[PDB]
Amino acid sequence: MHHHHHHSSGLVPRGSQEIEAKEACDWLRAAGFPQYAQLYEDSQFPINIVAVKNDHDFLEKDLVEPLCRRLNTLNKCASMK
Repeated sequence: MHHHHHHSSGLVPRGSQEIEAKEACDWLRAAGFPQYAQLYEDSQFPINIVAVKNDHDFLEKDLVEPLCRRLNTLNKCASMK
């Protein structure tokens, strides 16, 4: 394994954040946790995410990961700048 071995990944958030936002909240309900989204409308989205994914979200680990994506996504768009 030569030193020329790695896996980089760019980042393009600022853009689809719009469609991602509406989905993020509309996804939490489809994922099985409509309790979270309910916060979006309240704007209480930005908060200790990590402590949240643990707080309630405990069903399926594959459902915990994406949960950090939407929350982390809206948590930014929920700032209304």
